Parts: sequence; C-alpha cells; structure tokens
Amino acid sequence: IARTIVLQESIGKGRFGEVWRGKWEVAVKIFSSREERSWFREAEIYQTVMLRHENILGFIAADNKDNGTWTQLWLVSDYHEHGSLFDYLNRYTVTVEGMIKLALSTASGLAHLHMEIVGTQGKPAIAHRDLKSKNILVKKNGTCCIADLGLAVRHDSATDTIDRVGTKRYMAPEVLDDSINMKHFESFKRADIYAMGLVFWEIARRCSIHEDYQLPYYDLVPSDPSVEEMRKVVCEQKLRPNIPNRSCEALRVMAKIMRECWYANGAARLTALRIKKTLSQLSQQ
Ligand SMILES: Cc1cccc(-c2nc(Nc3ccc4[nH]ncc4c3)c3ccccc3n2)n1
Repeated sequence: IARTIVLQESIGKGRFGEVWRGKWEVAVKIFSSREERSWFREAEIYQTVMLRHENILGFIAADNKDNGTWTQLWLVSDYHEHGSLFDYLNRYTVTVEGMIKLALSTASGLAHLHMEIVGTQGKPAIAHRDLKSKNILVKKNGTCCIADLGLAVRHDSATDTIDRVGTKRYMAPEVLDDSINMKHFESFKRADIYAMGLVFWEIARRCSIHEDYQLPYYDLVPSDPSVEEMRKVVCEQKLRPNIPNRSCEALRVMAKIMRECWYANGAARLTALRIKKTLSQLSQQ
C-alpha cells in the first residue's frame, strides 16, 4: 500500500497529520510516531464493520512507511478533486438543485453514521463530534461525503455506553457551557445535528442573487474563537447565524431545518433521519 504510493502535492492538514495527493490518485494523511494514538483511533473508526457509505469518505487503508530515518503512520482514502465543502462554497455558488444535493448527501451521511445497523455484521451507532464544512468533501457528482472521524465515539446499545475537543465555532451550546452529559451517547448525536445546521447555513448562502461565503458567526466572533467567546454569543446572548430575508420554497425548507437544529436543548433538535426524509421529499418536488 504505502510502499507503492508516490506523494505529489501537499493539499492540507487535519487536526493532526498532513494531507497529500498521491498516486497509487488517492488522498494520504501522514502522522508522526508521537501522533500514533490519533492515527490509530481514526483508523479504528474507519475500520468499523459496515461503515462504508456513499456519503462517508471511502477508506482504503492504514499503513506504516519507514523511509530509513523515521516511520510515518499513513491513512489512505479516495481522492476528490473539489476537496472540502468549505473550499467548494468559497469558489462557487450553487443552483437550488445543487444545494439540495449537498445538504441531502451530508444528512444522508450523518444519518448513516448515527444509525445502528443490527445484525451479525452490524454497525454500531457513531457520533462525529467535529462536523464542519472543512471536513466534508465534495465529489465530482455534486454530492458530499463526510471525513475526519478521528474524534468519533461509538455506541454499544446493549449497555448504552461509549468506547471538550472539537472546533470551537461549531461547538453545540451544551458543549460550550459544559452542560452536556459525556456519558450520554444520544447527547453527542444531538450535538452533531447542531453543527450540521450551521453547515446547511453555509450552503444556503451560496444558493443563487446570493450571499457571499461566510463561516457561521462570522460577524459575532473573531477568527479562531475561544470557547468563552463562543459561549457568550451562543449561550448568553443566545444568537444564531442570521437568516436572510431573500423567498424560495427550497430555501424556506432549509431555513426551517436550520432553526430546528439550533435549539439550545439537544433533545429538541431534529434527527438526521428526519432531516434526510424532508430533504428527500423536497428533492422529489
Ligand atoms: C482518513 C483520511 C485519509 C486521507 C485524508 C484524510 C483527510 N483529508 C482531509 N482533506 C482533504 C482535502 C482534499 C481532498 N481531495 N480528495 C480528498 C481530500 C481530503 C481532511 C481535512 C480536515 C480534517 C481531516 C482530513 N482528513 N483522511
């Protein structure tokens, strides 16, 4: 695997690890030996039984590569020329149909992650914990696939047990004020929903008349905001990304979804499955 891959271009970096475009085209994330725990954990999540799905980054393999001086810890995946949704939305505007495709595919991927699949070759429910436009990738066919599962948590339904991290800007209210129950898997699922809502906001702005690209809370917090800065806005002032006045039926549906993803109480939010259904219906209309 790694033995026969030739790196060609530096294309980014994760929380840990540098991302490269290589030829085996494939994407490669390289970690140093001191980052073994992060490398292993993400490898572990990607190797979960029945995890593969069209809206989840396609994992190829985890490997080691000794260059003669030091050993590199590798994770290899499919390569998508468009890269992140973040980059995609900055570079282009989208049609109503394109917006629906991006939102539906993301929701379909999160629903798959959240969904426990019962059976001999079953899949446990999984919560992402760091969903953002920067780790969702856009495929050539206009659909998304979710990446970086290194902070994910897996649920054992038989015992309701699992096996402050994350991107500040996208942290759920309960995470920002630390009221979230770290022992309650469902709470992590709900927190993902809040984040996906913000992502939907980023996409809707680009649906073209249209708004320029912006990260959520762009006009309320500084870049690389701290937990406190976020908490004051989201928890104390209780603000959420602004919903433009103009409206289209599709955009109206999106906005409603957003609002229902932004409740301070996770238990009040919509589920990924419900969002997928609603988006599916809209796509048909
Ligand atoms: C498990 C794994 C293997 C390889 C790369 C990543 C990865 N990639 C990111 N970015 C990225 C950028 C452009 C791309 N084109 N085709 C694929 C692709 C991937 C990440 C960005 C943020 C956090 C983690 C990432 N992990 N994860």
